[PDB]
Amino acid sequence: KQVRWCAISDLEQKKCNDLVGSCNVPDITLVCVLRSSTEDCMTAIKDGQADAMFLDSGEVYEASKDPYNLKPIIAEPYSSNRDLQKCLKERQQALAKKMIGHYIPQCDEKGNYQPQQCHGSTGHCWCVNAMGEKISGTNTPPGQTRATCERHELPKCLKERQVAFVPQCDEKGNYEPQQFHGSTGYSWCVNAIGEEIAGTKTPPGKIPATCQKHDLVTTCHYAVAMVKKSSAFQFNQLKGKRSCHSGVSKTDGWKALVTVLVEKKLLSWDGPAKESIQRAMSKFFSVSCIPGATQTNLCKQCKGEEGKNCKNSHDEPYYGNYGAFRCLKEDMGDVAFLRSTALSDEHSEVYELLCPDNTRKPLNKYKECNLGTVPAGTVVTRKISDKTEDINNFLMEAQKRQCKLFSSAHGKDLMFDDSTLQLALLSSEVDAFLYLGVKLFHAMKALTGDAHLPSKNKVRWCTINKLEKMKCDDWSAVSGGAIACTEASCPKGCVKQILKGEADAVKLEVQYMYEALMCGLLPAVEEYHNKDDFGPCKTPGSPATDFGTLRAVALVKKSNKDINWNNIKGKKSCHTGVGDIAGWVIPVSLIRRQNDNSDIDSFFGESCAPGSDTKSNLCKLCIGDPKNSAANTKCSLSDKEAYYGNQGAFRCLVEKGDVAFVPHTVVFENTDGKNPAVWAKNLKSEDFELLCLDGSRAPVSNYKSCKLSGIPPPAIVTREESISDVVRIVANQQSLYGRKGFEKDMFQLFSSNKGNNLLFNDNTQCLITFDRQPKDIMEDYFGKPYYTTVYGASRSAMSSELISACTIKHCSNSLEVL
Ligand SMILES: *NC1=N[C@@]23[C@@H](N1)[C@H](COC(N)=O)N=C(N*)N2CCC3(O)O
Repeated sequence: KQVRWCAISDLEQKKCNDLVGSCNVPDITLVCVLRSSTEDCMTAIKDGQADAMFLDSGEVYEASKDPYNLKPIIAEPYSSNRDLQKCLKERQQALAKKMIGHYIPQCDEKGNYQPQQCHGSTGHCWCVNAMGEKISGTNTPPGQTRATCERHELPKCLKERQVAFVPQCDEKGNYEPQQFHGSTGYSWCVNAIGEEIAGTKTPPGKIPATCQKHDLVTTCHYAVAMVKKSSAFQFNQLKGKRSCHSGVSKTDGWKALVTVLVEKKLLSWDGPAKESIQRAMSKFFSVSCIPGATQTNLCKQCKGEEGKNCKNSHDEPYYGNYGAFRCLKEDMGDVAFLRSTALSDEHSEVYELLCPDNTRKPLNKYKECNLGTVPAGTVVTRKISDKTEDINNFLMEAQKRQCKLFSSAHGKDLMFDDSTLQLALLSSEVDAFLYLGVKLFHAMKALTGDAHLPSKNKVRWCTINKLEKMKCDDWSAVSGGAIACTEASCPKGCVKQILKGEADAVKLEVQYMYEALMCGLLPAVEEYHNKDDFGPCKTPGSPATDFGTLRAVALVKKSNKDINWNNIKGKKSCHTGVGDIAGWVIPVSLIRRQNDNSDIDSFFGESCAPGSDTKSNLCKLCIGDPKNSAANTKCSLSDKEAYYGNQGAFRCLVEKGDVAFVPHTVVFENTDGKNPAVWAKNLKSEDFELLCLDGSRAPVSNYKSCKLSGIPPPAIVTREESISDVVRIVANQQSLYGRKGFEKDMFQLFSSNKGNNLLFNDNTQCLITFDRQPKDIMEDYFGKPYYTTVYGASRSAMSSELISACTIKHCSNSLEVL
């Protein structure tokens, strides 16, 4: 009902009051809280006296910590080569606007951009590629011969596959980061355009270099050092010069410059623990204007009145990008560190750029003469996010109603960056780490001074609940300094902690591994579940005959002799639950591949898959709890469904089903005397069979050959630099606390009085070191069958915020490079 925005200056106050008067969003009232600086506004948000503000991407990390504890919620989205159904989304967004006479993207029946796009109110038409980018020079005015638009849509990777080394592409057609040559066994990494990355080509039999995912994005901004043409100094002569900065906490005015200085060995500075960066910079420059600095010389050149001088606020006339440009223009500084947005063609006569390679270049070369790319700012609020919904509603309705959000006659870059075109809601999962990305996050953590000093002799294990925390505390108090404990809410949180340098290793089931291997983490060890052979456990050199891995199979009755694998469309199938590997993922994947129609909701008959839609076919014949007529629990992902779990999926084939997708164990687990005292009382394993992939059948004990696929074992993973350490400690900690450990009377790794299946599955026999084989790391963990079956041997089969945080954003002018 109310949204309080925090303004840092009188000009932001004036613009905010203008928006209060003019912008009329229903059921939401805008209120303007005035503070004197950026930090004061962050504190006001932390105190609850304000609700939202806009921060430079450099301030997000320090915003996420004490004494602020803020999270980004609303950011400007960037166009990339990963956008799917872009035309439909842009057309919907344009139609949602409350205006008349604006470009509404015209799509075709399939949702693709029409080659010719027109603006009805103006009559101007132009040609456009598959991503909606105007072909240069094709804009035709009304009454003029339109440019004949071709269909520029063929991806460059698929164009290289034709006319043919045959590179691999994904389903959309983009370049796979890992490239494997078939004629010559070579593995290498490629850019977002297939351009080979230097230093990644590996001969065969050698382990391949881990390739990172790349996303080609457009309209990037950069941190640049503007300098007047009348001056003559270069970059390594910055010491003693007078400087203007946009802000002490902005990336375009401080952080990027500090990084470049320390990398070029230009800044005399020990470390963030030995000396603050402001001291080194105050000793580096003579007199400067750096709004927010706590050194007198770094504020001598600022032009703010008493009380307003050197504040992170437009009250200081030299604050911001345009403030730094004004400080340079009025000869109060020799160089101005700002963003590429402040550049203009009206300045290409007096000013020029200052490149870190000790050369000078015109402004138009900012893409090849800068201190680094600067991500867009973000609207942040409290980490508790009590007002995110209201702030988002207000901002979205203000954007739909064409309110003057990103412009003002009072000044530039007030409230938001004037270069901002559109604000979008970020996933509630996104914090500072996910927003900035792993590499930028670690850079900020190192610059602030929070960089964790690694210990090669202590492993920080991550727990996902309180019972695992108690077992880890036991293990740590008994380990003798070799084991420490960190807490997270879920395994993906543990992966994020490991990527943030806050944890060291974690056990992940297979359903979490694709993300982990995507973010660079490698399997340190694999769980060994072979209950019959302790060979590899007693002596690590012993070869693993079988890891005790579960084999997904399709169990059928010996009575039904028509159920074949080529005859699984229809019938009545059985699933252990939605999400489970053997009872859902493997069959759904095999079916979606072999049947190109690929609609499971209509593929089976009255299938029972707990977790689907209660009205769909995948929820019939699921008798939900026999003796509880006071509630309806059919198709529940819990024990309240008598069809959930392996036992329920087997009871499905017993009672009303024709085929049940289960691990191979259930057949022996609910049969042959070793079976419950109810429905499976006189059932025999000889009355059942398995469905093989070639369309035949076989006895149950043939699960190693007549299987749908194999399930990889749970993997304890860590960062690469830590593998040699982690394994080591693990090995030692097994010899003391394994199943045959020397001190097994003091602690067991695979058991606990605090619970069951904590840290590791209690059925785990031991932990076997991962044998890094010279192939694709996902091909080496999942294995070719599982990799191609679930993820199609593709680095693009899944998308999430964490994968986006581990993706390198390759800047480019446009996607026309195809
Ligand atoms: N390097 C390696 N990869 C394997 C095996 N060794 C190891 C043994 O697993 C077995 N035999 O089941 N463990 C795993 N998880 N993998 C992944 C694929 C593989 O069998 O090659």
